[PDB]
Amino acid sequence: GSSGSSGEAHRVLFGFVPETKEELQVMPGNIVFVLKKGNDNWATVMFNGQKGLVPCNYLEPVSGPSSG
Repeated sequence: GSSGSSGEAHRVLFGFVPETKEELQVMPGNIVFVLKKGNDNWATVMFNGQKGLVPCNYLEPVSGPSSG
């Protein structure tokens, strides 16, 4: 258990390959906490205390049991 862990968990889906200094290089099927969502096809996430941009189109919402 480490610091952070704040945001909406989303499961990355195969498709785009975010390989750059800005975009956080994540793995397929990993959990990432989404901080915000812009209108430029680039959403901000967090992983191991690292921020990076990623495609929102290639992501899925991983909510929990507590809803509604």
